Amino acid sequence: AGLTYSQLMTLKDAMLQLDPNAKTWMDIEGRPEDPVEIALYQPSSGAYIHFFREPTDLKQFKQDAKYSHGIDVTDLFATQPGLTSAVIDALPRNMVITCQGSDDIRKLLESQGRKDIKLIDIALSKTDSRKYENAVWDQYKDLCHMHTGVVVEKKKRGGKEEITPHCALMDCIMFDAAVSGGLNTSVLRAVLPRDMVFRTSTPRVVL
Ligand SMILES: [Mg+2]
Ligand SMILES: [Zn+2]
Repeated sequence: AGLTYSQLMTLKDAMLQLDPNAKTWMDIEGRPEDPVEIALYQPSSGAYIHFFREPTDLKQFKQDAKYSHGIDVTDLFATQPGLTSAVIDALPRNMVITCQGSDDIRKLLESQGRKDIKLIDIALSKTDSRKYENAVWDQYKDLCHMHTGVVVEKKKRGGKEEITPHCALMDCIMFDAAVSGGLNTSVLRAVLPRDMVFRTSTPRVVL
């Protein structure tokens, strides 16, 4: 039980908001065979696709949560099943996608039968990739609250050290800002409706 026919048609029309000739970044959290967060981003217009997926392998998810995304698995229980395959299905033919480390992105697209999509492998160094990390999280903190856990990294002299969690959306933004040499001035806008990315949406708080 994935997307209904009405959801698929809404997704198809929403994909027209993407400029197939403009630069499109993409990044994922989790392994390509079991992703939990997916983001596509067109900095020219600010349009972005952002959604989540419940993991199949809970054991590997715990490790990815500790060393990468810090997502609580219980926050993914209300995600829309089949949305990953549906979004990749609706991507324009022969689309060019930019990403930092295209290997895992390629495996994901190929598993969905999308070998027509051309990938541009950006190879930013570790220090260059995070040069705008603090600024992007500060400006776009409201766009993703899914990274609640403490993410750690091993240091060569013993013990762990907390790092900023990795977000597939903040990655697209901060990597594009590093390559562009400055943060984009466009106002970001979600392509996917909110009732499509989550099956149950919490209503706005009445104060
Ligand atoms: Mg990546
Ligand atoms: Zn995120």
